[PDB]
This record gives sequence, C-alpha cells and structure tokens, in this order.
Amino acid sequence: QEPGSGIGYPYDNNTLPYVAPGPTDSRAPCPALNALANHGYIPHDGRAISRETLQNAFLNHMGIANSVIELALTNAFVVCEYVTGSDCGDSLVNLTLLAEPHAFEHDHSFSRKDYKQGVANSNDFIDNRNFDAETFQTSLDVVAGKTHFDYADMNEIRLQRESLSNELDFPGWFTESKPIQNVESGFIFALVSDFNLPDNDENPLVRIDWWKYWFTNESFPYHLGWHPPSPAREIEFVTSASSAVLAASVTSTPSSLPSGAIGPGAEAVPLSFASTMTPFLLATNAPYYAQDPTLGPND
Ligand code: HEM
Ligand SMILES: *[C@@H]1O[C@H](CO)[C@@H](O[C@@H]2O[C@H](CO)[C@@H](O)[C@H](O)[C@H]2NC(C)=O)[C@H](O)[C@H]1NC(C)=O
Ligand SMILES: *[C@@H]1O[C@H](CO)[C@@H](O[C@@H]2O[C@H](CO)[C@@H](O)[C@H](O)[C@H]2NC(C)=O)[C@H](O)[C@H]1NC(C)=O
Ligand SMILES: *[C@H]1O[C@H](CO)[C@@H](O)[C@H](O)[C@@H]1O[C@H]1O[C@H](CO)[C@@H](O)[C@H](O)[C@@H]1O
Ligand SMILES: *[C@@H]1O[C@H](CO)[C@@H](O)[C@H](O)[C@H]1NC(C)=O
Ligand SMILES: *[C@H]1O[C@H](CO)[C@@H](O)[C@H](O)[C@@H]1O
Ligand SMILES: *[C@H]1O[C@H](CO)[C@@H](O)[C@H](O)[C@@H]1O
Ligand SMILES: *[C@H]1O[C@H](CO)[C@@H](O)[C@H](O)[C@@H]1O
Ligand SMILES: *[C@H]1O[C@H](CO)[C@@H](O)[C@H](O)[C@@H]1O
Ligand SMILES: *[C@H]1O[C@H](CO)[C@@H](O)[C@H](O)[C@@H]1O
Ligand SMILES: *[C@H]1O[C@H](CO)[C@@H](O)[C@H](O)[C@@H]1O
Ligand SMILES: *[C@H]1O[C@H](CO)[C@@H](O)[C@H](O)[C@@H]1O
Ligand SMILES: *[C@H]1O[C@H](CO)[C@@H](O)[C@H](O)[C@@H]1O
Ligand SMILES: *[C@H]1O[C@H](CO)[C@@H](O)[C@H](O)[C@@H]1O
Ligand SMILES: *[C@H]1O[C@H](CO)[C@@H](O)[C@H](O)[C@@H]1O
Ligand SMILES: *[C@H]1O[C@H](CO)[C@@H](O)[C@H](O)[C@@H]1O
Ligand SMILES: [C-]#N
Ligand SMILES: [Br-]
Ligand SMILES: [Br-]
Ligand SMILES: [Mn+2]
Repeated sequence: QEPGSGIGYPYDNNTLPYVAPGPTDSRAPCPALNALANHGYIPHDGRAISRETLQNAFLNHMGIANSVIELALTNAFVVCEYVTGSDCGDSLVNLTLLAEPHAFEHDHSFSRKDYKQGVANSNDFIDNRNFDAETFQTSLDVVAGKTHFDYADMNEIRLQRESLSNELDFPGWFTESKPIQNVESGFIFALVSDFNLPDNDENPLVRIDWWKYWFTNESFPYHLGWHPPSPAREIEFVTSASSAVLAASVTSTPSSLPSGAIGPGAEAVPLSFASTMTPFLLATNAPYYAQDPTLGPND
C-alpha cells in the first residue's frame, strides 16, 4: 500500500503500492513472488533478483523467515542454470523461467493449468504459469460454502487436483509431485491461516477469503483483516503442516489417482538436471493481472 496509508502498521511499517505488471514485465508461476514483484519488494520488472533481495522481501513484507525459503532459493538457482545454460550466480535472470515444467514448476497445481493439460497433440503446450480462475475454482469448490479449512480438507483439495490433472493431461505427461506441492500446502497454512483463533500456531485453519484474495489479486488481503504473521513463520511450521496434510484421513476418494497418491510423501530435496537435457520451451504469455475489478495502489 501507499507508505502513508498505514495499512501495514504496525506489522509492516514500510509498504509500497500495488502496481499491475505491464506486458514486458516478467512474472512467475508463484503467487507469492508475483505479489512481491507487484509491490516492488523485488524488482517490478521481475528480473535480475538476488538471494538477499528475496530474503528481505519475504521477511519484512510477508512475515516469512529465511528458513522457509532456503530450499526454494537453491532450487530457483538450479532451474535458472538449467534453463539459461549457464550459472546464474546471485542474479536470478527472471521470474518467468521458474515456470520451466517438470522441475520446480510441477503438475496438479492449485491455480495453474498443466504444461500439457488438454492438448490434442503431443508437441503442443499451454500457459502453465499465469493464474487461471477456472483451475483455482476446482480447488475452492472442494471447500464450497465454508469460511475456513483444515489439514484434512487441504488433503482432499490436492487429491482433487491430482485426479483432474491425471485425467486431462496429454497421455504420458502427468507426473505426480507430492513433495514440492505439499511444501506449498504448508506455505498456504503459513501465510493465510487464521491467526485470530487461539490455537493457530498448533492447529492452523486457512481463511478461504484471504487465500482467494492473495491468489486472484496477486496482492495482500489487508482489507479483509490479514497482516504478515508475527513473529515470522519458520520452516518447522511449514514442513509439519506438509506432513499433517498428507497424514490426514481421506473420506472422499477421487478416481484416476496416480499410484501411491494417498499416504505420506518424500522430503523435498534439491533439484538436479542432466547437462545433456535441453529445457522445455517456456510459455510466452503476457503477465496476468486482476481485471474484475482492476486493483488500486492500496489493494
Ligand atoms: C525464493 C522463494 C520462492 C520461489 C523461488 C518459489 C517458486 C515457485 C514455483 C516455481 C512455483 C510453481 C509450482 C507449481 O505450482 O507448479 C510456486 C508455487 C507456489 N508458491 Fe512459491 N516460491 C517461493 C516462495 C514462496 C513462499 C514463501 C510462499 C508462501 C509463503 C509461496 C507460495 C506458493 C504457493 C501456495 C504455490 C502453489 C501455487 C499453485 O499450486 O497454484 N512461494 N512457487
Ligand atoms: C481483489 O481485490 C479487490 C480490491 O481490494 C477486491 O474488491 C474489494 O474488496 C474489498 C474487501 O477486500 C471491499 O471493501 C471493496 O468493496 C472491493 N473493492 C472493489 C473495487 O471491488 C476483490 O474482492 C479481491 N478479490 C478477491 C477474489 O478476493
Ligand atoms: C526469462 O528468461 C528466459 C531464459 O532466458 C527467457 O526464455 C528464453 O528466451 C529466449 C529469447 O530471448 C529464447 O531464445 C529461449 O528459447 C527461451 N528459453 C526457453 C527455455 O524457453 C524468457 O523469454 C524470459 N522471459 C521474460 C518475460 O523476460
Ligand atoms: C507467447 O509469445 C509467442 C511469440 O511472441 C507466441 O508464439 C506464443 O504463442 C505465445 O503467444 C501468446 O502470448 C503472446 C504475448 O507475448 C500473445 O501476443 C499471443 O496472442 C498469445 O496469447
Ligand atoms: C512499527 O512502528 C511502531 C512504532 O514505532 C513500532 O512499535 C513497531 O515495532 C514497528 N513494527 C515493526 C515491524 O518494526
Ligand atoms: C511437505 O513436507 C513434508 C515433510 O518434509 C513431506 O513429507 C511432504 O512430502 C512435503 O514435502
Ligand atoms: C517438517 O519436516 C522437516 C524434515 O523434512 C523437519 O526438519 C521439521 O522439523 C518438520 O517436522
Ligand atoms: C507440526 O507443527 C504444526 C504447526 O504448529 C502442527 O499443526 C502439527 O500438528 C505439528 O506439531
Ligand atoms: C512431518 O511429519 C511426518 C510424520 O512424522 C514426517 O515423516 C516428516 O518428516 C515431517 O516431520
Ligand atoms: C470427509 O471429510 C473430509 C475432511 O474431514 C472432507 O474434506 C471430505 O469432503 C469428506 O466429507
Ligand atoms: C477413498 O478410498 C481410498 C482407497 O480407495 C481410501 O484410502 C480413502 O480413505 C477413501 O475411503
Ligand atoms: C469427495 O471429495 C472428493 C475430492 O474433492 C471428490 O473427488 C469426490 O467426488 C467426493 O465428492
Ligand atoms: C473412482 O475410483 C475411486 C477409487 O479409485 C472411487 O473412490 C470412486 O468412488 C470412483 O469409483
Ligand atoms: C544432480 O543429479 C542429476 C541426476 O539426477 C545429475 O545429472 C546432475 O549433474 C547432478 O548431479
Ligand atoms: C530440448 O531440445 C532438444 C533438441 O535440442 C529436444 O530434443 C529436447 O526434447 C528438448 O526440448
Ligand atoms: C484498475 O483500472 C480500472 C480501469 O479499467 C479502474 O477503474 C480501477 O480503478 C483500477 O485502477
Ligand atoms: C513456492 N514453492
Ligand atoms: Br482441459
Ligand atoms: Br512422494
Ligand atoms: Mn504447476
């Protein structure tokens, strides 16, 4: 928000306004990075981004501690070298390359289509990077008519997304990604669980309106009473939530689930790519911005 607005106070005392991305700006498949970039907490153009710039932006503007993004930083830079063909040092070339498929970006996302979702021909691909309202609605509708949801509900959401993606993706494309997805499950509990409930730290429940605002708008739901978690969330909370989602009892089983979908997931680890392997072409679509309605500087 505009610095003088005090909308962030006393949790964030140095805010900057929302500015929609223009056609030449680089955006990510990540709703967190996109929100940060839209506020200029990382470069508005989404290019040439250092580890410290990312650390500071998450910590000071989102209540996300350095521990939370340690692996994510490692993996961003692995993907940068893989896509560009050379070491990216400490300047992430852009946000867009993070949408390189079957890498950090993965299938059965909550709010993005898959790289080969519903393509008629094997060589074709689609926008697996920009926010997709229809896809996100498939996640939201698992919890239709509710204001909050728990770990068991999140397990049901990711299962619905896995089922839909396994059915709709070009045959042979679909690749299950429980470890990366469920760290992201943890990230959702970390950012938008309801801190106004007395047991939030131990038994977090996601506030659906906050989740929807964040993903749809790629900005922060201050108008709905949200603020950055204080103190900043740490990695332990995230991986615990990840475990809990995958351990939760499944009461409604979708068909067309991949083998081993139900049950615990592997620890997320650093990515690696064969030097021989050429990267998949990146979707070239202009960056998405909210248009129904468009956002003002304080939104
Ligand atoms: C340097 C730090 C980060 C990097 C490089 C990064 C990168 C990515 C990438 C490449 C994806 C796409 C995965 C996919 O859904 O196919 C993604 C998704 C996602 N990110 Fe991040 N991320 C970072 C930090 C965070 C943080 C701190 C949060 C929240 C606290 C967050 C929230 C999410 C969520 C919820 C998704 C899933 C979106 C969906 O499934 O529709 N990210 N991120
Ligand atoms: C995306 O953000 C816009 C702008 O903040 C939301 O529309 C506003 O919602 C606030 C409460 O958050 C209301 O006080 C205003 O009346 C709304 N303003 C406008 C211009 O409509 C919108 O609801 C957000 N979208 C989602 C899905 O959360
Ligand atoms: C983000 O960076 C990537 C990697 O450099 C860009 O993708 C490459 O763009 C060049 C043209 O400039 C092509 O020759 C390559 O084929 C692209 N690589 C892949 C794997 O697709 C991408 O255009 C950049 N995006 C933005 C918006 O800046
Ligand atoms: C991205 O751009 C490529 C060349 O610029 C196209 O060949 C791709 O199909 C893809 O096009 C999509 O996004 C661009 C924005 O760069 C639009 O101009 C296209 O109409 C399309 O939506
Ligand atoms: C914001 O400023 C107030 C008043 O000086 C201070 O009490 C508070 O600790 C500040 N918040 C942060 C996150 O530094
Ligand atoms: C989230 O984190 C837990 C604990 O490391 C994993 O079991 C899960 O697969 C996901 O990565
Ligand atoms: C989540 O899982 C990690 C290991 O993946 C633990 O280190 C952490 O304490 C939490 O249980
Ligand atoms: C790990 O931590 C999370 C968040 O505190 C809990 O919800 C979970 O039960 C486990 O203790
Ligand atoms: C979350 O909890 C599960 C079950 O204990 C672990 O296997 C995982 O490593 C993480 O600590
Ligand atoms: C069984 O219970 C789970 C959560 O406890 C729901 O998500 C599911 O829809 C079913 O009613
Ligand atoms: C749906 O069915 C699966 C097995 O097919 C169970 O694991 C789940 O608990 C639910 O009953
Ligand atoms: C219970 O919920 C699951 C997951 O959302 C559905 O796939 C199933 O049809 C049932 O309604
Ligand atoms: C499709 O298959 C699943 C089990 O794999 C069932 O739970 C569902 O009811 C449907 O028959
Ligand atoms: C990480 O691992 C891959 C194999 O999965 C290697 O190709 C790469 O060079 C690095 O050792
Ligand atoms: C990278 O490009 C090579 C050709 O150099 C393809 O064979 C490969 O599958 C990938 O798209
Ligand atoms: C986004 O842009 C629209 C024009 O389409 C304005 O009406 C709105 O206030 C927001 O700035
Ligand atoms: C973000 N993962
Ligand atoms: Br489709
Ligand atoms: Br797994
Ligand atoms: Mn994806």
